Amino acid sequence: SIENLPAFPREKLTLRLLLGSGGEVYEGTAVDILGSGEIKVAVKTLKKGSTDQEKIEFLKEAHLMSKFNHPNILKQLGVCLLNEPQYIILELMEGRDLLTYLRKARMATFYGPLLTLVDLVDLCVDISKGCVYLERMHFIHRDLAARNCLVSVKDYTSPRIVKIGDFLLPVRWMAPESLMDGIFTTQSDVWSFGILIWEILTLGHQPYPAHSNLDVLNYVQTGGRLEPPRNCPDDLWNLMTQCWAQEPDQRPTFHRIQDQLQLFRNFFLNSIYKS
Amino acid sequence: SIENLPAFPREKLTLRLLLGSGGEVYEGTAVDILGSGEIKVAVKTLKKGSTDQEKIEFLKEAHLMSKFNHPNILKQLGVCLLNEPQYIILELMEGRDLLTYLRKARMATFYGPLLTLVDLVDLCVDISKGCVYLERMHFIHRDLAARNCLVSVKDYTSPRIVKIGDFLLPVRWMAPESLMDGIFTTQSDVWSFGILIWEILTLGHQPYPAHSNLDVLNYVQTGGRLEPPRNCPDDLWNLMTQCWAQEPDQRPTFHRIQDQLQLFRNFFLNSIYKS
Ligand SMILES: CCn1ncc2c1-c1cnc(N)c(c1)O[C@H](C)c1cc(F)ccc1-c1nn(C)nc1C2
Ligand SMILES: CCn1ncc2c1-c1cnc(N)c(c1)O[C@H](C)c1cc(F)ccc1-c1nn(C)nc1C2
Repeated sequence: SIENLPAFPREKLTLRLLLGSGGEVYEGTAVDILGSGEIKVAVKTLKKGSTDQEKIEFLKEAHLMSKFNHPNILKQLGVCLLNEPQYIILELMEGRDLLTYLRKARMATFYGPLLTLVDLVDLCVDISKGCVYLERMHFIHRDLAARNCLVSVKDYTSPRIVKIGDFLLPVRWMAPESLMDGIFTTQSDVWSFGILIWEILTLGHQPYPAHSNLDVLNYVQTGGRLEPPRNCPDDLWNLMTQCWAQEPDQRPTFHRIQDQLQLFRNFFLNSIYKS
Repeated sequence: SIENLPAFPREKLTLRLLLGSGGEVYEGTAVDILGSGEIKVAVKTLKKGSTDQEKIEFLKEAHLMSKFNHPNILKQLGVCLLNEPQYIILELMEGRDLLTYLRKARMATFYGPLLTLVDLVDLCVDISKGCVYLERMHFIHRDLAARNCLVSVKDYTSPRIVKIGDFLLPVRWMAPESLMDGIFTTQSDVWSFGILIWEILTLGHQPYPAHSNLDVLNYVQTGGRLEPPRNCPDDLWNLMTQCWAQEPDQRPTFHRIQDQLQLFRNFFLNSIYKS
């Protein structure tokens, strides 16, 4: 099994909008990636004259995304690796990163958020499925957070899907074992997924708002956890709580996480119609 | 121009669920109404041995709905008029009446409503279009209220459309001219449409909650109007306010009502993305 990245003619690609740094990241268009015609894409670059190691890391990303193939995992459409800068062509997620999407939903009107409980639960289900896939592909993400997911649509009415991307100490997302001992397992991923669904349920609040970065470890290692989101469904709080069991093997599996979420959703939908 | 109602073989129709009285109203299935196969329908009946006049009114309804043809006006799929009871076959609106749909959205979770401002504005746009059509067809509805509209879907995530149906003193929906003088114009319809969009924006609250039916006329004729909904967008309050101008010709047209609504929506959507 010799791996092969999907090559795409550079001539057909046109950069249009700079998004930021991460090389840099651009929005652009690309011809017949998928008859297809002119379709919009995100382009991750590799800065000219970067370290020899930096070029290897960039190619590691590319390989990972070639292997992955799942609705809730970001698709890599092509690569342009013959010239500098190197291009990784990603499907454009018009909703931007999940953290932004959540915040724009909250701070759009005081009349109320543009995302509802059902919308939010569907976001959690999407990621959980993604996490289940990655687990089955023996992959530990080691940076599960809203900032590292993307949303398909800019608006808040159209059907949407979330996908995991991104293949600094994020102390607020890190399991106690990770901080103290540098341990990173699927179970420590479950800790982070816990924090993520808290992010979703609070529409993109900062975890541990009352604590500096230096105070987070202190607070956690005395059994201090996040405060429940406003009106957070009990069933979802019990899931989050168990994601942050101090003992790693006391945390649920991603299969079970997806079970809980779908079951909760089923229950909630039924309660609507029965009223 | 001789009118013709759409006849549908009675044998193919099967009643399944009673919905209530209004004859009575049923949910059921009907074969090849639209290859189509077995599709679900609502059935309005005419009670056996009812007044000769009652049978004429029933047929008046049928004729009206045959003429009307618009996305935001309820479709009549067929009639079974050869036997008793008489059947008017309506397209099934799984969301039920708008008033119910609104209430189930509010009282589903204290976490927050399952309908957002954008969802609600789209409901107003739908009706306004319907009202514009009926006006162009020289029709005065004379009972515009949430109870008389229907929603396409039961859930609160799937794309939805509202439609006008229903072709007792509803004092809370009635213009001052109507109550005092028995006047009913398109402009008095605009009054009611005002009250309707208040119903939508309050998720199905009762107008004038502090007033008995006997007190409503009193309160209105001294210039007393509804209190603004919580956090109601200013632009929408100004529209509602003008719908309830004491002088009938000081009220806006349905064309203008649709203008305001779409413009407001455009503005609001832009403000989202620009943030
Ligand atoms: C609508 C355009 N857009 N606008 C903002 C962003 C994207 C955006 C949309 N589709 C992508 N495939 C995309 C970004 O890819 C990058 C590499 C990305 C991935 C990720 F998981 C998390 C954040 C980013 C990111 N990096 N910057 C600098 N910005 C963004 C979000
Ligand atoms: C999901 C089933 N369903 N459940 C409730 C209702 C409908 C329903 C759905 N689709 C229809 N075409 C339908 C009712 O027609 C009737 C005549 C109707 C029209 C209307 F404008 C306002 C209320 C009603 C009504 N009359 N009852 C007694 N109930 C309802 C609402």
